[PDB]
Amino acid sequence: NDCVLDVMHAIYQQNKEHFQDECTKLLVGNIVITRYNNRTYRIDDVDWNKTPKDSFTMSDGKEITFLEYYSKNYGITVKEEDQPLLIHRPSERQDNLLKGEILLLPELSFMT
Amino acid sequence: NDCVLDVMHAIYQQNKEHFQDECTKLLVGNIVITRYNNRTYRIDDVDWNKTPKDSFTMSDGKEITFLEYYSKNYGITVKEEDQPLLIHRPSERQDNLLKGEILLLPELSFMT
Repeated sequence: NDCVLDVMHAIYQQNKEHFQDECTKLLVGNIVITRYNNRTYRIDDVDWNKTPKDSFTMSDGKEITFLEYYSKNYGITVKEEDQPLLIHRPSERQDNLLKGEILLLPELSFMT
Repeated sequence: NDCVLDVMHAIYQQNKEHFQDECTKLLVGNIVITRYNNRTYRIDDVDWNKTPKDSFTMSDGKEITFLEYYSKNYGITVKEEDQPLLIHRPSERQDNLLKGEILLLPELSFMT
């Protein structure tokens, strides 16, 4: 009775979740080094909904894509424009938002 | 020592294979009905490398995308342009290529 594509979408969705939950389990906790900046950071999560194509707001509100950010700042051309972002959450970020989240590219990050 | 994106690609690849091998197991063997043509066919495989955006060659060699095919022939607008194709292989196709493979869209196919 059902549409093949709908059946396929449901199987896809279960497998996507498995993959994302497998990556996070494996990566969350580790520290990475930037080849250009040689600075270290802990991986606290993965933003599966963000990509280097996306923009972030600077201090005065100016928007820049991560592609434009890495090219203008380091002379780095990001090859994989569809990769997710690695999140590093700071230790004094809210009260009852006091600090923003740090965002690294898997392409420029090295395990250890 | 490794790049996070490379590690992620390897996990992605294992999960993609699992998904594709799960879909094929579930679908191969079943017969589907086209809402526009009301004709039936057995699913013999799934072409994961083809999409409705892709083209097929007609008898005299004229190329047409499946998008243009369904719109010009049935007045059907294909909504999901990234879906794979369902394969139906015929029973007198080669000797020692005598017949081509049949190709259906999951979006226009109904299980039974």
